[PDB]
Amino acid sequence: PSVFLFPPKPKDTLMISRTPEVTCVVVDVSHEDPEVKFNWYVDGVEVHNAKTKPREEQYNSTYRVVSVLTVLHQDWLNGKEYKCKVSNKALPAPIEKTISKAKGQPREPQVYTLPPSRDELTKNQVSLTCLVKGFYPSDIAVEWESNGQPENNYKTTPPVLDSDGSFFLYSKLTVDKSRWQQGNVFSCSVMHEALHNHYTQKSLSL
Amino acid sequence: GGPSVFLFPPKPKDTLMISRTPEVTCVVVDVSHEDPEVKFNWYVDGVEVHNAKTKPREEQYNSTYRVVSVLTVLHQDWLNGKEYKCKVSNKALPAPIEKTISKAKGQPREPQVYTLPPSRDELTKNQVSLTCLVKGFYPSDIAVEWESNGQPENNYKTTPPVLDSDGSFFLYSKLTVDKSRWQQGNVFSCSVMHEALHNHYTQKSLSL
Ligand SMILES: *[C@@H]1O[C@H](CO[C@H]2O[C@@H](C)[C@@H](O)[C@@H](O)[C@@H]2O)[C@@H](O[C@@H]2O[C@H](CO)[C@@H](O[C@@H]3O[C@H](CO[C@H]4O[C@H](CO)[C@@H](O)[C@H](O)[C@@H]4O[C@@H]4O[C@H](CO)[C@@H](O[C@@H]5O[C@H](CO)[C@H](O)[C@H](O)[C@H]5O)[C@H](O)[C@H]4NC(C)=O)[C@@H](O)[C@H](O[C@H]4O[C@H](CO)[C@@H](O)[C@H](O)[C@@H]4O[C@@H]4O[C@H](CO)[C@@H](O[C@@H]5O[C@H](CO)[C@H](O)[C@H](O)[C@H]5O)[C@H](O)[C@H]4NC(C)=O)[C@@H]3O)[C@H](O)[C@H]2NC(C)=O)[C@H](O)[C@H]1NC(C)=O
Ligand SMILES: *[C@@H]1O[C@H](CO)[C@@H](O[C@@H]2O[C@H](CO)[C@@H](O[C@@H]3O[C@H](CO[C@H]4O[C@H](CO)[C@@H](O)[C@H](O)[C@@H]4O[C@@H]4O[C@H](CO)[C@@H](O[C@@H]5O[C@H](CO)[C@H](O)[C@H](O)[C@H]5O)[C@H](O)[C@H]4NC(C)=O)[C@@H](O)[C@H](O[C@H]4O[C@H](CO)[C@@H](O)[C@H](O)[C@@H]4O[C@@H]4O[C@H](CO)[C@@H](O)[C@H](O)[C@H]4NC(C)=O)[C@@H]3O)[C@H](O)[C@H]2NC(C)=O)[C@H](O)[C@H]1NC(C)=O
Repeated sequence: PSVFLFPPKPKDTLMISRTPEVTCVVVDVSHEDPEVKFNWYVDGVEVHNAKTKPREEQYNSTYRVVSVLTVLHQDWLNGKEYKCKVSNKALPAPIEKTISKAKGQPREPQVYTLPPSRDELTKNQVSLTCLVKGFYPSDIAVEWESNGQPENNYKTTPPVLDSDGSFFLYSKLTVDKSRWQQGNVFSCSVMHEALHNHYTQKSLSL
Repeated sequence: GGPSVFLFPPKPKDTLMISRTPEVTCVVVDVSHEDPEVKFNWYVDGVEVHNAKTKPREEQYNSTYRVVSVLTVLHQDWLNGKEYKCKVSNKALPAPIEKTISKAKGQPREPQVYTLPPSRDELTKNQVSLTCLVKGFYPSDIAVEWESNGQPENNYKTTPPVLDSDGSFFLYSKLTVDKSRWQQGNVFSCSVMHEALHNHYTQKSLSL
């Protein structure tokens, strides 16, 4: 029996609208000892409002059981630690896992917008670049828009650890060269805890 | 039941420069204090091959000692896709654990290299970001470097490759230079090394 503990998604902790959760998943649970005991703690004080799902049988004849603790937004951003303790009778002792926001002082991302190389204009598609740098921690959401509407043809790199201990990434939006030269305003949205209202945008045109 | 293999490929740059030495490596971990002995056989497209060297034992903190074997490989062998087979043989092991590895399969494709200067908005900073976009390349093994007046720049960080919707890959490299260095108008270049380039190498320069 092994335990995996998963944090909330970056966006869910940054908007009060949404519901951030920590997810504790136990896999390889026996038929012969199928009962699973979860305890949850916050900064080590036990907490009692987690909602655990009925054990679900897998095709390799093991159970998987999931317990979900709803996390208040400001506890997570205030750095609190979430411990899932898993008990089952096949185990020498309870397994414990702990997750929290990465420790360190938050740092505000700089968002900078970057049109295609001159040399790229010969192509039928063009690459709109959004650099986001100098952020901490690395939890961040990045989206592209034009005229209030999502652009869906973009890819974003993972966060990369910079030499100052902060993080950067690039997001690349690919558009038709027509749309670019029409034209035309493109918007890179960025949400992060160290930004006011946890949101900024930066737009891009010819 | 006891220990386990991990089996890593050559560095991309070593496969593409005929003067570097590309190596296939095999880190064993969690090794025996009972029947501690280890062996290795190594196959290249079925055919066993003896020109490989086992690095003597390394130590460890938490017990159990590593046992690597590092086989050198032909440039051309690797780039043609031959398989590299790390056949282990530990006694306290129900059977001889195996791992195999080769370059990713598929038509190589040439990277397109673009160079993007700092945003206006960053120009009010004591540091500035020179951006090298590399896109459209396949396989994802690639080396990216930066230089000025034929000297290497240290202060860059490069993104891992990301799968694009093409089924090709892209990455960005960020070079950080003092704003004075960019305003006086020096020349900086992003070097890119990849299979599908001519001579395995192109450069793209960036200035104002
Ligand atoms: C039997 O069966 C079962 C199953 O089955 C299945 O499948 C297949 C196989 C078939 O069978 C079918 O039929 C079915 O389906 C099994 O089970 C299994 O197990 C395993 C083990 O073996 C596991 O694995 C794991 O995984 C993970 C991940 O996971 C995830 O993903 C995946 C893949 O992709 C998926 O699938 C899953 O599901 C998951 O998912 C997730 O989930 C969650 C929950 O839900 C989510 O979240 C959530 O969400 C929601 C919404 O929706 C919301 O949002 C909330 O809020 C949240 O919370 C998410 O999202 C998801 N995702 C997705 C979908 O995508 C991984 O991770 C792991 O890994 C790890 O570990 C390992 C060991 O094992 C190692 O080696 C590796 O390496 C890793 O490591 C790591 O690394 C990292 C990086 O960095 C790190 O990080 C870290 O963190 C920490 C904290 O703690 C620290 O601090 C540091 O610093 C940092 O950095 C980490 O940590 C490390 N380490 C560790 C230890 O962790 C693993 O792999 C799986 O998963 C399972 N599955 C399932 C399904 O569950 C069994 O196995 C069988 N049997 C036998 C006999 O075996
Ligand atoms: C007691 O002591 C130890 C404490 O540290 C500890 O020993 C550890 O064992 C762990 C296994 O439980 C092991 O974890 C693995 O990590 C693998 C990554 O390996 C690199 O990264 C580490 C740092 O991140 C390094 O420490 C490793 O040494 C290794 O670094 C690479 O090493 C080679 C050396 O040859 C090097 O290549 C060569 O370099 C030279 C010159 O330097 C030349 O370039 C040569 O030409 C070149 O060949 C690399 O450059 C170097 N990289 C560096 C430094 O960054 C990782 O492979 C494992 O992950 C896979 O398996 C796990 C489960 O086993 C999967 O869950 C996981 O997703 C990965 O597997 C995926 O799926 C398939 C297999 O499952 C497979 O098909 C895929 O490959 C893969 N697919 C994916 C990911 O999509 C694993 O995490 C840990 O590193 C060990 N530590 C050390 C120091 O070796 C021990 O655990 C302790 N005892 C305990 C806990 O009881």
